[PDB]
Amino acid sequence: GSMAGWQSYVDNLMCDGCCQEAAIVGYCDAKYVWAATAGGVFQSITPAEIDVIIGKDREGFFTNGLTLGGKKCSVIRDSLYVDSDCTMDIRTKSQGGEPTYNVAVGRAGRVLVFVMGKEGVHGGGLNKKAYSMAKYLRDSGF
Repeated sequence: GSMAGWQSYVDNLMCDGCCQEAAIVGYCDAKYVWAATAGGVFQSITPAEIDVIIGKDREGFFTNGLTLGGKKCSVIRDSLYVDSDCTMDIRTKSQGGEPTYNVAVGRAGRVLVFVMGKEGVHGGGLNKKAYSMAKYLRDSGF
């Protein structure tokens, strides 16, 4: 695996149709953004934010929301540590009154996949995409 490689990979999502941004984000010994699509909020994800995503407390975020690149979000459901699934579904908060966007997270062995839907893109299909990407990346050693 290569970093120009990782940029190409995440850039695929901007040809997909589903999505307005994507990122690959390490969560173990390289806990930072590996690659993110240009001009989004995911490029700004921090270690503190990653810690919340992967954290042991998997209920507090239902009351308090969480941020991603400092953007406020709500957690819709969490199966990140359910071995057959390894996803979470998130929604950005607005505004007042701007559009909201759905976010799917998939967890591989050492990286996280984040994708953000375009306007009106439902969470289900995003979830499947993140699930599939996670699996593919696991298969590749990540």
